[PDB]
Amino acid sequence: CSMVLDVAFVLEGSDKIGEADFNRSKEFMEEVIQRMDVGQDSIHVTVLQYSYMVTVEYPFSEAQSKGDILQRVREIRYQGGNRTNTGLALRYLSDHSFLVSQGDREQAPNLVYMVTGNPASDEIKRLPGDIQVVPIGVGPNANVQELERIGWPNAPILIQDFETLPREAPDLVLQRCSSGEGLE
Ligand SMILES: [Ca+2]
Repeated sequence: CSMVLDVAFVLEGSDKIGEADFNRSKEFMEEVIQRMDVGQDSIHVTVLQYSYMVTVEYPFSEAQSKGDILQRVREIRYQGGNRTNTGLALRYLSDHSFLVSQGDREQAPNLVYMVTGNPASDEIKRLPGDIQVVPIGVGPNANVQELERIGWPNAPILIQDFETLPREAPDLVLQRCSSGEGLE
């Protein structure tokens, strides 16, 4: 995927995810960022981790070089929160992450890859259409219909488990990134 795109990665870092699976989410995300043409004139990356609260791990406003992002990604500490505050994470995207004041490029399309393995603990609202969310529902505990609603028009990328996530999802994520749509 090589394009002007403001990509958000939203990783659930809840206790229900656990550090191991979150590290797999990180590794998936790293792989995606690695595959993506991340650069100042191309793909911009914001990284959010959420559980109880949302951490902007990397805002769009910070240096948009693959190296800087990937290194901050490696530095992302699993928060292990007791909630899956997906709605809050989504609100961060709409009301923070994708604000021009936070480094969002107004003319760049907005794409969110939200890795979640659990139902939202909180109220979820489908984001304004200008923020495209591709929910990555990982594991059997993903609330798929919730993800479908959050995701619309994007079909959730359903991954059987977090072990498979870094293996299978990057391809799907980058396909989605490049084409603007999910497969079939
Ligand atoms: Ca944008």
